[PDB]
Amino acid sequence: DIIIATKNGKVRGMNLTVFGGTVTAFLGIPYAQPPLGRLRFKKPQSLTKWSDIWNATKYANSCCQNIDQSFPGFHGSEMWNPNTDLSEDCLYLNVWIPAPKPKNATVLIWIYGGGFQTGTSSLHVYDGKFLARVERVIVVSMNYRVGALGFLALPGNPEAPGNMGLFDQQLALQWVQKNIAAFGGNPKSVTLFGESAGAASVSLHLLSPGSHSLFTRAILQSGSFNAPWAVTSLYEARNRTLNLAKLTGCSRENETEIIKCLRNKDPQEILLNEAFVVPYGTPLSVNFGPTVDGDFLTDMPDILLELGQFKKTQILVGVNKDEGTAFLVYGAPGFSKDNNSIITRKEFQEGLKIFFPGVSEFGKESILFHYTDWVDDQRPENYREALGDVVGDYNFICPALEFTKKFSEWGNNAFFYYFEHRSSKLPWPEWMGVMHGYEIEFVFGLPLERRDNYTKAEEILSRSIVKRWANFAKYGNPNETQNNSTSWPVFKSTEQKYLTLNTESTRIMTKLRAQQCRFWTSFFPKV
Amino acid sequence: IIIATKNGKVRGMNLTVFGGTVTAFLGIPYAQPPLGRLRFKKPQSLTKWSDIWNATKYANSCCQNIDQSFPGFHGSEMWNPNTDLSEDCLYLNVWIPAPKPKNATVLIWIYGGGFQTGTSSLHVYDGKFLARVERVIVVSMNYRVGALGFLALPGNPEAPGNMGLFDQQLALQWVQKNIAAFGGNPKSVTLFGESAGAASVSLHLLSPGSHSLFTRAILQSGSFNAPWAVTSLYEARNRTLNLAKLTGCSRENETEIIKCLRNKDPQEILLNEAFVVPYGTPLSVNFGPTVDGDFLTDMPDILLELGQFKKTQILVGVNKDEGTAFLVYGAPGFSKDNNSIITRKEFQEGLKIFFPGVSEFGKESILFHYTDWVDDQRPENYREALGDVVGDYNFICPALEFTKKFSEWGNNAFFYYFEHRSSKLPWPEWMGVMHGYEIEFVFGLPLERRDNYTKAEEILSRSIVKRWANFAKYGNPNETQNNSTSWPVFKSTEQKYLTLNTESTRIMTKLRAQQCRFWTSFFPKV
Ligand SMILES: *[C@@H]1O[C@H](CO[C@@H]2O[C@@H](C)[C@@H](O)[C@@H](O)[C@@H]2O)[C@@H](O[C@@H]2O[C@H](CO)[C@@H](O)[C@H](O)[C@H]2NC(C)=O)[C@H](O)[C@H]1NC(C)=O
Ligand SMILES: *[C@@H]1O[C@H](CO[C@H]2O[C@@H](C)[C@@H](O)[C@@H](O)[C@@H]2O)[C@@H](O[C@@H]2O[C@H](CO)[C@@H](O)[C@H](O)[C@H]2NC(C)=O)[C@H](O)[C@H]1NC(C)=O
Ligand SMILES: *[C@@H]1O[C@H](CO[C@H]2O[C@@H](C)[C@@H](O)[C@@H](O)[C@@H]2O)[C@@H](O[C@@H]2O[C@H](CO)[C@@H](O)[C@H](O)[C@H]2NC(C)=O)[C@H](O)[C@H]1NC(C)=O
Ligand SMILES: *[C@@H]1O[C@H](CO[C@H]2O[C@@H](C)[C@@H](O)[C@@H](O)[C@@H]2O)[C@@H](O[C@@H]2O[C@H](CO)[C@@H](O)[C@H](O)[C@H]2NC(C)=O)[C@H](O)[C@H]1NC(C)=O
Ligand SMILES: *[C@@H]1O[C@H](CO[C@H]2O[C@@H](C)[C@@H](O)[C@@H](O)[C@@H]2O)[C@@H](O[C@@H]2O[C@H](CO)[C@@H](O)[C@H](O)[C@H]2NC(C)=O)[C@H](O)[C@H]1NC(C)=O
Ligand SMILES: *[C@@H]1O[C@H](CO)[C@@H](O[C@@H]2O[C@H](CO)[C@@H](O)[C@H](O)[C@H]2NC(C)=O)[C@H](O)[C@H]1NC(C)=O
Ligand SMILES: *[C@@H]1O[C@H](CO)[C@@H](O[C@H]2O[C@H](CO)[C@@H](O)[C@H](O)[C@H]2NC(C)=O)[C@H](O)[C@H]1NC(C)=O
Ligand SMILES: *[C@H]1O[C@H](CO)[C@@H](O[C@@H]2O[C@H](CO)[C@@H](O)[C@H](O)[C@H]2NC(C)=O)[C@H](O)[C@H]1NC(C)=O
Ligand SMILES: *[C@@H]1O[C@H](CO[C@@H]2O[C@@H](C)[C@@H](O)[C@@H](O)[C@@H]2O)[C@@H](O)[C@H](O)[C@H]1NC(C)=O
Ligand SMILES: *[C@@H]1O[C@H](CO)[C@@H](O)[C@H](O)[C@H]1NC(C)=O
Ligand SMILES: *[C@@H]1O[C@H](CO)[C@@H](O)[C@H](O)[C@H]1NC(C)=O
Ligand SMILES: *[C@@H]1O[C@H](CO)[C@@H](O)[C@H](O)[C@H]1NC(C)=O
Ligand SMILES: *[C@@H]1O[C@H](CO)[C@@H](O)[C@H](O)[C@H]1NC(C)=O
Ligand SMILES: *[C@H]1O[C@H](CO)[C@@H](O)[C@H](O)[C@H]1NC(C)=O
Ligand SMILES: *[C@H]1O[C@H](CO)[C@@H](O)[C@H](O)[C@H]1NC(C)=O
Ligand SMILES: [Cl-]
Ligand SMILES: [Cl-]
Ligand SMILES: [Cl-]
Ligand SMILES: [Cl-]
Ligand SMILES: [Cl-]
Repeated sequence: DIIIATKNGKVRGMNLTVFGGTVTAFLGIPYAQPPLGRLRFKKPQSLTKWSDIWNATKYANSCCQNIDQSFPGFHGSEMWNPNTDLSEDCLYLNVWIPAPKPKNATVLIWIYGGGFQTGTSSLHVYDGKFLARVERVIVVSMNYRVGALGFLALPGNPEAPGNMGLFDQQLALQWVQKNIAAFGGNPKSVTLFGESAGAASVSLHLLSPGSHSLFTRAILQSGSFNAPWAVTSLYEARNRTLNLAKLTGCSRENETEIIKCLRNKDPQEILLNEAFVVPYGTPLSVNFGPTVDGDFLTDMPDILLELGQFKKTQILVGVNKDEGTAFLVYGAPGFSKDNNSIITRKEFQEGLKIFFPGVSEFGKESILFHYTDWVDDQRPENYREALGDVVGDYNFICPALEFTKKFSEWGNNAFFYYFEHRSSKLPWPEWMGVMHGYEIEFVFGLPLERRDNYTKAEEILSRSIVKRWANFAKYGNPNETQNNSTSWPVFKSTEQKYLTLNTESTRIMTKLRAQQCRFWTSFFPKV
Repeated sequence: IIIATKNGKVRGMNLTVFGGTVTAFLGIPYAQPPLGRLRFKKPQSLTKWSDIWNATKYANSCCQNIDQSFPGFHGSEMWNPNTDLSEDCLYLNVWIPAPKPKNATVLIWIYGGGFQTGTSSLHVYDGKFLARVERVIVVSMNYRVGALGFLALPGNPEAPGNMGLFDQQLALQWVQKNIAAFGGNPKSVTLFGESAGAASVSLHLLSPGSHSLFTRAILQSGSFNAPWAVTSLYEARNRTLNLAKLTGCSRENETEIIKCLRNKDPQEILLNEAFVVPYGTPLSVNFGPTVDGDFLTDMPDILLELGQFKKTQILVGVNKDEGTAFLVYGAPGFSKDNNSIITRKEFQEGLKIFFPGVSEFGKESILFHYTDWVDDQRPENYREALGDVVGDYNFICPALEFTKKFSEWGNNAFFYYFEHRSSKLPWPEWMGVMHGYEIEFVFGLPLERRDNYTKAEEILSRSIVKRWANFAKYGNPNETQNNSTSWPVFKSTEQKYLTLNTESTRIMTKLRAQQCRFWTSFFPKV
């Protein structure tokens, strides 16, 4: 029998067959009291011992969230939708241990993304069994409250203070500290990693002192807190909370009466009103997300970073080549996943209105000008690809580069990557390229399964990315081998060297899209 | 020796140039003196004189303000007039090879000076070397500048505008009716000029009255589509009424304003021209060409797009550092006597001086486009960016635009880019290859070996002198020497041009295209 004794009771696990070996899996371990009833909108309360044996034998419920039904039956959009039942009772975590049991393994802890409104740790592409089997690490993931139930903010009021989902994550990190040694893990070798809003979450754990003692190193894939979508200002969050009360019939005089009212609404009557709390919303609007709660985050994050008040440790950071294209099919005129999406100069200007609703006409013109210095003005696809780059540069690439730059200047080793490979099984059209979220299966080893119709070069790439990630976790260095391997050099603010990742040639390059990012760092804020 | 003009007889003189002889006629009158009741009117054709005119000395230069910013400094005073000033100034010069030629091509020079200054008798416009070395006839003329040449009340023949342009046209007319008596071919005539003279040349390409008076055109550092080249009818009227206010000539109708301005001492007109525009820059053109309904029937850019101009070959070019000259006449931190290192805040202050009507957003976009440094460390970055802003906007990018549009009508265009800094240049090294300092090479001054030029400068000057004369004679700026690079036509697709310098003359494409894309496709939207 597969049984491990946690400090909240015993828990029973499960054996998995992975590449002629065994991976012991505990799926759905609870880490907090279910945020039901009077605990709705509050920080996670710690758990009390249970008598029996908890059966960590299946994935648990995913936290309440709206679903993406833009393309029913499409694997491209539905692979991100939750694959378990939805419930407010969702604060569970999973653990993958290599077999035979290790004596002191390094732990990788995964924070999924989803714009702080969607996501779940039980998706097929976050399966930690391959990492555990191939690299001998313990892999941990946790479900955390998303949407208004996770990030509703009446700042200073304990009944709904903001950043609950971030505290959800942090309490899972407290569990790993208190419990992972019992499974074979080293609490002193813990690496957080995550993608998109999960990468923004990872970078926020670097700033928050409460998290500092709970992990060793960080990996940020396609996200960081200085992204334009990551953090809501103190009082914009409160004003979206009030608009939600009004939208549900919960506008009261004192705040505790608003929260008391919101607690009697059904989850689905809250979810159906979240989209409306912001007046003109981009396809990248974070309705309810992190805020300066004065508890998890004591100041706006850009200030803490500039003043050097953050955890001093090594970071691995990177972005994909076409981060932006995924968002053009969700509201830009002339874009479909089913045609080649060739657009015109005015269809471009209307695309910019969708993504920059508050920017002036002079500002929207300067953007268009910076992205229209064609190398071949005969190329029809010019405007289709220019708009994807604008969305990609402004929202993901340039902030991640600027975060790495600023972080590197305080004396800790940073590494930057450019993921350039398109999946051979990607369900989306060609014109979208190396999309947001499509390095994850390569990081989690899914191409190592040959039963899965992957190309041999993709297995070699995935095997290489898996080794580099797990080595960065163990040693603070993302090396593959000492010989027959490109040395991945440190990102330094002068040279700004990064490593590209693809099947043809992994190269050391410099100053990724500097001419583009110079626009967003040095001209766009002045507009 | 004496030659018979259709209006009288003129006596010349013999010049010994490089062992040979050049026959010069300096100071032939081509129009009645625009005095008293002819002030502000178009030039009137001249009456015959019975005796002999002695065209043996440079004539009076037209009334104009003098640059006295740097007293005793050759770099500025070499552009000041070197004959006495007077409204009696409509004379011209003629240089002829010796022995007398047969049917020689004529090069007619039109000087610049912002339509405010200039004379044909400057040392750097000496046509004796051009005649000796290439056996061409060289003609230059004086034309009225300032308000005395370009005061405009549109529709009124007492002050119609463009009077200085008609001065030039009447000199071109003189050449058609007299250059044969001298040995020249009236049907082989090439206009060339620099700056305001180049812009003037390009305006003769548009005006129908001038079409039959020349064959080809050379445009050095200037063209009519430059921001400084043409005053709109509105600002021309606002500047004419301001001048009357400043001289006590504010009247109720136009005819009386002109009667009053005709009785003002020339210095009282000259010394008020500076105050007619409130927000001026070092490139301000107080009184210049306008849409007069006569010399220009429409706005020049409209004429250009529509193809209503003289179709012929053109030779067009610019220098590398066109903008520097103007940075020492207003921009803060700049001086001819130090290295003029400036800061980002001082760069923002220079922009305000050259773009006084532009929003802070627009001035920000200029700044941003010119600060993508190749080397972030070099302290000369902002000094080089400002002179590049002034040069690109005012000279380089208009001249490229002109050549593209002109050539698209089936005309052979040739574009050059002058990169040589004169070893004798009196201005500091940071100003580089300044506006106006290719003229010595076009006119053959470095061919005088007793002059402190370098050997390479003599070689370079001979190449340009040859290419220029060949373009006039044949329509192709080829050089006869075997080792010379072949000069291709400028066309809209490939946009090929020829660099000029001592080292090696290359052939390049799309000159400064990245900078000029700002000035054509984004700046008119701020
Ligand atoms: C705070 O937010 C309010 C939002 O009021 C709105 O009402 C909600 C119920 C929801 O329907 C939102 O989409 C609405 O925008 C801002 O209010 C603005 O001014 C009036 C006031 O009600 C509103 O009708 C306008 O639509 C809002 N303006 C815009 C441009 O949408 C308010 O400005 C925000 N800030 C502050 C300080 O209160
Ligand atoms: C050593 O192994 C290489 C594989 O490794 C490459 O891996 C990249 C991540 C990067 O670090 C790079 O510097 C490094 O060279 C083998 O080379 C490959 O060889 C096969 C043929 O067997 C080719 O089909 C592959 O395209 C090629 N991959 C390349 C060049 O990236 C090779 O087995 C071995 N080479 C030597 C010299 O020992
Ligand atoms: C332009 O105006 C001049 C003069 O303007 C005169 O207008 C009058 C109303 C009056 O206020 C007077 O003080 C002012 O000077 C005209 O010349 C004038 O012609 C009239 C004959 O009709 C004479 O009686 C005036 O003495 C004479 N004035 C002068 C100064 O000579 C002129 O005719 C007029 N022309 C046009 C086209 O408007
Ligand atoms: C058209 O001309 C008017 C008249 O302006 C004055 O400017 C002085 C320097 C001087 O030449 C004087 O003789 C002349 O009267 C211009 O008007 C001025 O505009 C500025 C704003 O830029 C105001 O501050 C002034 O008060 C105003 N003056 C007057 C008398 O109204 C006007 O700007 C000009 N327009 C154009 C497009 O050139
Ligand atoms: C070519 O240069 C010589 C002298 O070379 C330079 O020497 C410098 C110290 C300075 O004097 C500078 O002016 C000069 O250019 C010129 O010869 C001298 O010119 C001055 C007047 O400018 C006469 O007074 C001298 O007698 C004369 N000869 C000397 C000093 O030996 C010469 O004029 C010049 N040529 C041209 C065309 O500029
Ligand atoms: C990757 O690089 C690290 C160095 O950053 C290597 O680390 C050492 O690893 C061994 C275990 O094999 C330890 O016993 C040492 O104490 C480590 N030293 C340091 C300074 O980190 C690691 O072995 C390398 N891995 C590969 C596959 O080359
Ligand atoms: C697991 O590895 C850690 C080291 O990461 C071991 O801890 C020791 O070394 C730490 C730093 O290198 C220090 O904290 C201590 O020296 C020590 N840790 C203690 C005393 O808690 C840890 O013992 C290992 N556990 C095993 C091998 O079972
Ligand atoms: C799960 O699989 C593991 C390994 O495949 C089983 O446990 C091991 O079984 C092997 C062979 O029977 C023994 O040599 C090891 O000593 C066992 N390890 C431990 C820790 O017991 C285990 O029986 C399987 N679980 C089941 C069948 O429930
Ligand atoms: C967990 O499941 C228990 C029964 O499952 C089984 O019995 C044990 C002894 C093992 O043999 C296991 O493989 C079987 O599947 C329940 O009795 C128990 O109540 C469950 N736990 C909870 C918390 O409900
Ligand atoms: C130069 O001088 C005389 C002067 O009459 C002129 O006619 C002739 O061209 C020249 N003399 C020669 C060439 O002997
Ligand atoms: C014409 O020029 C000659 C040349 O010296 C001179 O002798 C003669 O007096 C001049 N005639 C005039 C000025 O009438
Ligand atoms: C030269 O002059 C003659 C004189 O009649 C004229 O016919 C001819 O057209 C002119 N041009 C050339 C190129 O000969
Ligand atoms: C250059 O000289 C000018 C005028 O004397 C002065 O205003 C400027 O500050 C000086 N700059 C430098 C760098 O010497
Ligand atoms: C494809 O998407 C929609 C049609 O469903 C349309 O708006 C768009 O123009 C199409 N693209 C084409 C025809 O290129
Ligand atoms: C250039 O001059 C004319 C014009 O084409 C021509 O007769 C001559 O052969 C050309 N010479 C060279 C070297 O191109
Ligand atoms: Cl996602
Ligand atoms: Cl395509
Ligand atoms: Cl000049
Ligand atoms: Cl003007
Ligand atoms: Cl007078």
